[PDB]
This record gives sequence, C-alpha cells and structure tokens, in this order.
Amino acid sequence: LLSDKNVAIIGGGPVGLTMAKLLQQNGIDVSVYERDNDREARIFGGTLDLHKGSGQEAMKKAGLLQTYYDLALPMGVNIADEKGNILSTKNVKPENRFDNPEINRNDLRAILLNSLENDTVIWDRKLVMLEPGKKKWTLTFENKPSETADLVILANGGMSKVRKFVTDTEVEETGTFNIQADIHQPEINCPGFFQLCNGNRLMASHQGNLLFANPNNNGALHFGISFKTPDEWTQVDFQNRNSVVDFLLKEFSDWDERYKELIHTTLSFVGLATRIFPLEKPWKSKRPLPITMIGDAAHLMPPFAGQGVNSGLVDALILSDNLADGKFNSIEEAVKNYEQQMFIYGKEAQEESTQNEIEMFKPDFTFQ
Ligand SMILES: Cc1cc2nc3c(=O)[nH]c(=O)nc-3n(C[C@H](O)[C@H](O)[C@H](O)COP(=O)(O)OP(=O)(O)OC[C@H]3O[C@@H](n4cnc5c(N)ncnc54)[C@H](O)[C@@H]3O)c2cc1C
Ligand SMILES: CN(C)[C@@H]1C(O)=C(C(N)=O)C(=O)[C@@]2(O)C(O)=C3C(=O)c4c(O)ccc(I)c4C[C@H]3C[C@@H]12
Repeated sequence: LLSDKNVAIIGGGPVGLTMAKLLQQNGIDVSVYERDNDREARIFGGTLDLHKGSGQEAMKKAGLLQTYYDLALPMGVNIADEKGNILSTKNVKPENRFDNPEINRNDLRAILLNSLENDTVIWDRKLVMLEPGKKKWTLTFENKPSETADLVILANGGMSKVRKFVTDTEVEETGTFNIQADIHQPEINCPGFFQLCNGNRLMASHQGNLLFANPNNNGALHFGISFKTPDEWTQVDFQNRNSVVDFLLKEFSDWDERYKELIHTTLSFVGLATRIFPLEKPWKSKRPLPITMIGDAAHLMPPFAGQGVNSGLVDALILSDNLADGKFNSIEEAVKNYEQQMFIYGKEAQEESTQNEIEMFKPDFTFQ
C-alpha cells in the first residue's frame, strides 16, 4: 500500500520512534529525522507511564511490552500538605504491571531505537522547511542535505513549526505555567524531602501552588511546580537561577522547610507555560501530497491528566495499522480514517486534561 514508496517521520520522540517500529515491522521503508545530535542526548523531564489499554498495546504490538516492564519501576503515591502526609497509596502486587510502571525517557528511547533496523534514525536533522513536489515532498534540513519522501508524518512535538499543510490552527497557552528541575543525590541534597517521598511519588497543593515530585528517575529527583500564570507576566529570568529562587521563595513562604530546601539546592530551572494544540476545527481536506501528524504535534495537551504519550502511541498504532492492511484504497483515505479516530479520543483526552487543570487550580483544591 506504501509498496514502492518511502515514509519520512519528522521527530524521534517516543511517538515517532514507535511509529517507525510498527511501520518497519510490516516491511515499510521508513526514516526518522531527528534534531538531536546523537543517541546519547539527555532528554530532560520526568518519567512516562504507559497504560494497559493504550500505550501498552503499542508496545505489545511492537514486541516490546516485556522490555518496558523490565526497565519500568512501579510507584506508590503520597499526597502531602504544605507540611505532613495525608494519603499513602503503595502499589499492590496485582497492580504493578498495570497502567503504572514509570519509565525513564532515555530508557524508553533506548528500547525503541534498539528495536529498529540500523540507520533508520538519522540524527542531527532539523527539519526547517517542507515543500510539495510533483509526486514527493522535498525536506529541508538546517545545514544538511535535503531529502525527499512520499509520505511525511510529523512527530516533532507540540511546537512544530511545519504544520501549515495540515492545519492553520495554532498553539495556545492555557493560563498555567510549569517550573521543572532535577536534583542529583537527592538523599544527600534534599534529605528531608527525599525522606517524605519515601520511595513514592509526592504531590502537594496549597493556595494555588502545586508541587509534584518523583524521587527515583534513574537516581535523580525530578520535581515540578505549577501555578496560574501571574498577570504581571516572563518577569522572571530562567537563565538567572536567583530570580527564579527569589520568586519561588516568595510563593512558597508558607511551606515547610523541606520544600524550601528543594528550591534552594536546585542548580537549574526550566520554565514552560502550559500549552494546548486544540482539536477545535477539522484539518485541511485539500492537501497537495500525503502528510499527517501524530503525538503532541497532533494534540499537545496539558500534562495534568497523565495523558500525553499514551494517546500519541495509540495514534502510532491506529496509523500503522491503517497504513499496513491495504484495507483502504489510498494512503490519503488511510490518513483520513486515522485522523477521524484521533479527533474523537484526542478531544476526550484534551477535555479530561483541561478539566483537571481547571479543577486543580481552583483555589481550595485537595488531591483527595
Ligand atoms: C513538563 C511536561 C511534563 C509531562 N509529563 C507527562 C506525563 O507525566 N505523562 C504523559 O503521558 N505525558 C507527559 N507529558 C507529555 C509527554 O511528554 C509527551 O506527550 C511525549 O513526549 C510526546 O511525544 P512526542 O514524541 O509526540 O513529542 P516529543 O516527546 O516532544 O518528541 C518530539 C521529537 O521531535 C524532535 N524535533 C522537534 N523539532 C524537530 C525538527 N524540526 N526536526 C526533527 N526533529 C524535531 C525533538 O527533538 C524530539 O525528539 C509532559 C510534557 C511536559 C512538557
Ligand atoms: C508535568 N508536571 C506538571 C507534573 C510533574 O512535574 C510530575 C513530576 N513527577 O515531576 C508529574 O508527576 C506529572 O508529569 C504527572 O505524571 C502527572 C500525572 O500522572 C497525573 C495523573 O496521571 C492524573 C492526575 C494528575 I492531577 C496528575 C499530575 C501530573 C503531574 C505532572
């Protein structure tokens, strides 16, 4: 159905690599073009958890579920207030494979990459421009040779700049903001807080500020602080750690010293306004050649419903299935169908994540 043709996946995240695998195992010629310099580029962020009905199904179809279980770490959850512990949900042994197990992002990438043929991914390729030829797409990469493909799948994340041939829809800010950081040797560097986590994830919310932590992301503590974006904003510089610290100390002044210590020992902070790429409007029905989008390029949504990668890996599964069978008359029909399905579950997820985002920042929120 792609019989004499080649496919170009833009972006080698979890969604794009998985796409690559499901396509490659059906004999389809595919390349992944990835901005990052090489296999070993550190991916910043906390862990991902694949769910039994969605994410795990993609891995299962990929022959990678067991490997995901082997590397993934199930975790409990503690809910704390701006000092003490309010609930402790440890994982029960029949729930430990179950829509739980936390995996590190480099670990996940290493599983996917290893499952692929050699030289499927081409590194150090930043797609800047896309241009429709007669029977093929011409792809322009910063300071590197251009390439052509019959079908482009955009898997290049929520801030993809190369979406115009699918949709004119734009990324939007939702009104909240996130500060993320890693602490190494958390047991040395934030002892008291590491001891509150006690090997579990931790969440606390108080007076509009939400704190989330995972104490064991391959031995690093990853934490996030989220809040309604200030009307003043931006007016904090994420390059000057001092300006961030000062801001967080004002905001967190009521909180226990163990949380303050977290802000104190962090070397480097990443500030990111929550964004949504809303599935508000249908995508373009007239397109010059075959192109589509999966993952966060398709449906970037706030990270508070835990959804995100899961619906992206479902996109992978539905799309590859659709491309394989030759049930459809044309690539263009296969894409249309995938997109129809994705609009439905994607909108579901976006509503869930939006409503949770609203719920959580509602002034008097508590996690139970
Ligand atoms: C702070 C934060 C916390 C999150 N927490 C969770 C969570 O707990 N659970 C969850 O399910 N989701 C979470 N998400 C969402 C989740 O991380 C993403 O949904 C997932 O990584 C999306 O996969 P993706 O591969 O589609 O996008 P990405 O993961 O963003 O992959 C995009 C890839 O494309 C590359 N790329 C970008 N531009 C180009 C280009 N021009 N050319 C070539 N390559 C390019 C990038 O290098 C990257 O490799 C979170 C997101 C954020 C920001
Ligand atoms: C991205 N950032 C806002 C948060 C974060 O920093 C962490 C983390 N552990 O560092 C996370 O754990 C996070 O990625 C994350 O995983 C979250 C969830 O899984 C989640 C959920 O599944 C259902 C309801 C709620 I409500 C949440 C909270 C979300 C918090 C997310």
